[PDB]
Amino acid sequence: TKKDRVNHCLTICENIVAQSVRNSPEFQKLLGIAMELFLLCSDDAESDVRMVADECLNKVIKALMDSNLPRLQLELYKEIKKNGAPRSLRAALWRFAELAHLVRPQKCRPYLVNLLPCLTRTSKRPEESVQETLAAAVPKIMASFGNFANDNEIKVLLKAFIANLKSSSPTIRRTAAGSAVSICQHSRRTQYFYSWLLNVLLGLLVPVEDEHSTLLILGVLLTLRYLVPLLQQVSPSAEQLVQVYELTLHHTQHQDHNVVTGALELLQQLFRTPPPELLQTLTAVGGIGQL
Repeated sequence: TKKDRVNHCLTICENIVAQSVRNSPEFQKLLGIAMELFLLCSDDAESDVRMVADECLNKVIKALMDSNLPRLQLELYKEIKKNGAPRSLRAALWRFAELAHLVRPQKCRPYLVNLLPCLTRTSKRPEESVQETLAAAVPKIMASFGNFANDNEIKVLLKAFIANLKSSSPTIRRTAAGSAVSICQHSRRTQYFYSWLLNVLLGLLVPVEDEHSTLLILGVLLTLRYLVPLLQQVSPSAEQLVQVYELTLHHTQHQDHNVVTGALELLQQLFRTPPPELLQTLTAVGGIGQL
């Protein structure tokens, strides 16, 4: 049935694209069935089945990217809504992000509301392949839906991703850092959330003397490194920035070389693109003694 499954999907692959009418009521139902079959066929034991299902997954999308994009977005999201197999979810997730920017502004608010639980729920998935897909899907989705989000809604997503900063897996620990920074970058109040994220990240480590998990230290230090370039112009203050610089200097003396190299990377990111308030402090003869 291996050849049957490939041929059957390939049969519906060419059938749906080579069809004169693209708005008949039967076409909408048939497109949904054809869509979900490809996602289902995207997670099969035979590898060649998978490179055929996904190849026709976007071949149908490219052909119908103009006539029936709203229907394709609904079908792609319906797969993400049902948290399923890692290969099928990440197959729908990485395509929904690509077509996210083609949604008209009148439909960007309902999608964001429905997609907020999906982004939080998918962050809990421990697979290192799902996290990699979500690491790329969040910047694309936020860049198209971020401005339609309430101030508390951004806080919900940030708190969900911050909880993954202490994970053992670097892929989970790096996806959380990238997504958290990118969520703030594409929000309405970019400067407000930059300061809001900065104190939250600092509050996770600013009790310097007390013990902190090495996993948490690596997660926060990476998040600051992703946030430093975007701080180059309420808003983050020179007191917050100098606190980050002091946090970096302390952690270069850690025992774990991963922490040492993690903080050292942040230190060079600070010096490559220094925020103007911190740069004035670091260059003044009395720089931090005044503060």
